[PDB]
Amino acid sequence: DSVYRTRSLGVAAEGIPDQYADGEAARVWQLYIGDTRSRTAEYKAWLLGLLRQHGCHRVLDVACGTGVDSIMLVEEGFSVTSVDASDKMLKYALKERWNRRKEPAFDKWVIEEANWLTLDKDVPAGDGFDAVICLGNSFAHLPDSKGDQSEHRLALKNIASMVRPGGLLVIDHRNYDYILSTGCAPPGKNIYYKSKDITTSVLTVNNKAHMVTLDYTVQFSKFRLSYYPHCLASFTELVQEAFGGRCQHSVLGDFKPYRPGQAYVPCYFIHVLKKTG
Amino acid sequence: VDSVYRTRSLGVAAEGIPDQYADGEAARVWQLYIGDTRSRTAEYKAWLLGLLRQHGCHRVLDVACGTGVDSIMLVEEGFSVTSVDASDKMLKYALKERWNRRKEPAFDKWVIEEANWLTLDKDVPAGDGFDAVICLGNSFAHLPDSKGDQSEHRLALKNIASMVRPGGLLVIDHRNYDYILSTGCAPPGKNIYYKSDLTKDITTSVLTVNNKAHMVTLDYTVQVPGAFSKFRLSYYPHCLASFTELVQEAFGGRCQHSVLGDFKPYRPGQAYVPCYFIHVLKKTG
Amino acid sequence: VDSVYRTRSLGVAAEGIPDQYADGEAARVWQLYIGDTRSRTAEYKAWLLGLLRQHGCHRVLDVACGTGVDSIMLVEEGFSVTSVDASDKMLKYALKERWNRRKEPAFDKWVIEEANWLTLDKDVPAGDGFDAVICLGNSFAHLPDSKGDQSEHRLALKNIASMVRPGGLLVIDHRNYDYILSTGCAPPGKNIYYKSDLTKDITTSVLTVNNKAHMVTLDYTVQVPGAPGFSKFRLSYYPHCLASFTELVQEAFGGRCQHSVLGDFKPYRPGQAYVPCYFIHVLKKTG
Amino acid sequence: DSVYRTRSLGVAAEGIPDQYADGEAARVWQLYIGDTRSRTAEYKAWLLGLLRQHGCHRVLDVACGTGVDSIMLVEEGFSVTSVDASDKMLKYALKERWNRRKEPAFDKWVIEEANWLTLDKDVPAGDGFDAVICLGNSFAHLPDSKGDQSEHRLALKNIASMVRPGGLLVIDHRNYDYILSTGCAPPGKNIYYKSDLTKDITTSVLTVNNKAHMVTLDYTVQFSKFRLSYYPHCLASFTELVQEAFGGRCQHSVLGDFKPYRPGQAYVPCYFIHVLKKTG
Ligand SMILES: [Ca+2]
Ligand SMILES: [Ca+2]
Repeated sequence: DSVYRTRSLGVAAEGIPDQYADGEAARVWQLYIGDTRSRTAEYKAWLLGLLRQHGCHRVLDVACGTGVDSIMLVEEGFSVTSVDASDKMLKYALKERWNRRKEPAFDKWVIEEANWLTLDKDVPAGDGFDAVICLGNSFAHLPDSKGDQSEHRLALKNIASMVRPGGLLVIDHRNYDYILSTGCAPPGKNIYYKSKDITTSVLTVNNKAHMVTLDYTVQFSKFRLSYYPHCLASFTELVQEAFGGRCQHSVLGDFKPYRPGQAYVPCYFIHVLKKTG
Repeated sequence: VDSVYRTRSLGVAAEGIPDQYADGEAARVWQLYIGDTRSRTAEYKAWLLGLLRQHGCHRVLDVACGTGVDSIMLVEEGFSVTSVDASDKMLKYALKERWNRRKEPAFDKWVIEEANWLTLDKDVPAGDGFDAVICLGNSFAHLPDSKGDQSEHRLALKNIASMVRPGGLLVIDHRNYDYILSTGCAPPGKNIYYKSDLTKDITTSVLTVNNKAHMVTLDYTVQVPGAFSKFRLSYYPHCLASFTELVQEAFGGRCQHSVLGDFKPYRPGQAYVPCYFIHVLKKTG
Repeated sequence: VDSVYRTRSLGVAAEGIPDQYADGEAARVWQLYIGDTRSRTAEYKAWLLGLLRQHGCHRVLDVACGTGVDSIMLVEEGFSVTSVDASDKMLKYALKERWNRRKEPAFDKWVIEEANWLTLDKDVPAGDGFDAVICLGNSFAHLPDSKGDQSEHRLALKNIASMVRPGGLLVIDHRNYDYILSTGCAPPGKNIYYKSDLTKDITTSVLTVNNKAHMVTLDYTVQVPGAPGFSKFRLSYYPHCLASFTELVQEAFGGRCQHSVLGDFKPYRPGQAYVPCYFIHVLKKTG
Repeated sequence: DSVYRTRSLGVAAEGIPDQYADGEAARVWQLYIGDTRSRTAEYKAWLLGLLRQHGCHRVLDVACGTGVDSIMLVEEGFSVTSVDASDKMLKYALKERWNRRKEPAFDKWVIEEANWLTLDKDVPAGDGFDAVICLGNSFAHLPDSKGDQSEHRLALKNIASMVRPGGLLVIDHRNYDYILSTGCAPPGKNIYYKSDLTKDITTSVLTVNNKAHMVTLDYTVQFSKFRLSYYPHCLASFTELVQEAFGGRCQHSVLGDFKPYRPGQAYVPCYFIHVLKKTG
């Protein structure tokens, strides 16, 4: 009295699209990742300068995605190594690299699949990179299965070990302290890109935030993604213990330095930590 | 009111986390499977190169590219190759291979794109036509007959045949489903397409609706290297007579048709029961 | 981290709201179906009453009670009836009927309870035994063979047979699956068990595994009364072949029985021209 | 590339258990509804007394369930008509009536299936009842599909139309204002029935755009677990919701665990029982 499937989950076959690849939600989501490849001048400006003032040439993007950020760094003469756990995501970055393969810069761009929970064996780095970047509020995608945030610790741990001694780590996340408080996603302010009907859902388990779900809509169909609502306080100690303390933490609020008490409400918090030992 | 809640929509990815069901046990054994199939027998290679040279083909379209095995061989032998597949999961391996051999001139000229038989006419720039179109590995049988009138089969064949230039060649095969349907079991492991250095056990399920064979589901039980698991795939059981009619009709009859049984010419009623039927069609013009 | 979230667990109910999938389109068509089946043909009734009287049966156990149609007939004809089924959804209609006719002395004495063939021994108080045990309407074929060795079938039949007192009777039937398996189609609408005043169109699916028939799925397309609308529901069965079943039911008695088989209420002779839609096995327990 | 099912959802077959009726969750859930069929003395005391002081004899239980509440009223001489949308729930009520069928009182007990959203056509009352009861926080089981609480309005409206002019309507709900604030629903903090089963309850609150939308409860017992969801009604909104069901022609009144509720009061009730007396 069960249900028989035509083909095992995760199995592909020549000649037919992979499972759910042509679904309604997938289509809308396609437009989303596609109509966001266009970053903001301010962001690009902040990022380029930030890495300069630290003497960084070898960059590791651990949340590669479609490689929009990584592509910029390649064009700017950086030595880029892009990684992600999502092959569906990587497909776009790899397609871009092949198209611009004639440009010596792109031919040297390294794109590989890796998972934060096994980033150590998946990516042989040895010494470390001058900078490890994880932007776009991607870390929050990693949920908490066991409920003790053990996976969060392992993820940040491995992401940190990738930063060479005296190296820089730029990891961000949305402002969930404010989302949990208002139960809504901040205004449609154009900060990270110039790209909607977003329903926000907060799930609390025993009064402790556990997950934030977003239902993106466009006109007749929609798609959703869930996030672990990291709060500035806990995240600040979370990323620091990833190093053990040997670092110089700093927090930005939409690119400008964040000042506890400050009147302005940031949309995102960018943590810049400079590894020491 | 019962209802299924989702953390993320089906088919949606997010940076930093493995896709939908990429790490399930089934998917893992299957990956070992495609890993042990990346090799062709010498007999197969010689037959395919022989057929192509025999007709003087140069521009070849591989519509069931898959991981690229056949396409790579053709690239190495100096043909002009365009490989296409509807599965991104499998195309991934072909693209990876092309990138690693990016420096070899012939590989820098290897065209690989996503395309669906059902919308081939638009997914790929045709008009010109290819000297030869190949669809091997019993790939066509992966397409189900959802509507029940085989309309999708006809639309796929038609589009595939419209990629063949006048006087061009079409090579397409399928397992011998007449034998499977009559004995209810896939023939015992032999497969002369590739050398399987990994033992297998196939459980065969045949679904017949109103007495018409509709689907054949295969449960492949692979012997995991030092550690037994399995994965499942389904096929439309195309029979010789019906397929013969189907592929000719996709040319409007404007073609020369012949069929091989495991690389050798096939004669109706012959004692030797082939595991694969290969239809070779020479388009009139 | 993909995972399905639920509002309520499967199989759980809550007052004030309809159960799981009680109002779906399939469940609604299916309900119309059982409603148009609540009637037997005169020929079926005469045959069943005739058989029971012919062996002087008084205490009857209907192990596939369903909505209770056959049971109700027996209650009315004066038999001592105990009706049992494993499906609460179907037992609901039999219980409703008994309650409405509760004033009639015979119905107040009609026993209806929940019981599973697999645990029949404990679900119902036996020991004594019943004069006749009936399992009709091709109900037995609903039990699948999950394990693949028919152990469930053997367990169910043995439990069903143990309800038959020595010298007692067991009547159990099944559709003609030999025909279905060889033609791949259920026979064209006739069904001599009941009068179907509702048009149907049956699509037949046969699943064979390693060449052994394993399941037959029937999609019933019912013509919804005014909507000339068409909807359908699906149900599966274990394709029991005559020879196999014959062996199976006798072994449920350890061979201690007299066996005969009818083809649509008439004696069946292997090789006869008439191909029956149903096979009814009638066994007289030795003791 | 989809999934073929053996049988259609909601379709039963003689000889085999209905779908999911034998699952792990269904079992644990069975114990839950069974080890609660034993109400509290304070509750009974309260209920019986309440209906007496109003001159009620014909009672309609619109959230019948396993019939525990109705059974009590039948034993007390009330003319009872029990109704519920859940056939799996009614099964227990019906089985109890049949076993006590020999007692005249139970022979007159009417148990039928009806849905709040169609209570008008499902149940022909015409005149009405002296009292309509919906306790055990059952109304909260009705979710809000369209998101505008229209179903809630229709449900309460039909339930109210069942109360005869000058009649009584006793409807309740847990204290969600407090559960939303603490994010937890005290496991065992009942008042209607003293639970004798060990339970570990995990509370999940789901907020959609900062507006409470649903509370989910994961009941665990010893290794197995099941869950149910509720629409978290707040005293304020519910209070206007039940009143607009009549239109305002009634005398609202609120209790907190049987004792009258006084806004400001220090005691935090577990349940709020709204006793409205229809006028026009
Ligand atoms: Ca056949
Ligand atoms: Ca039936």
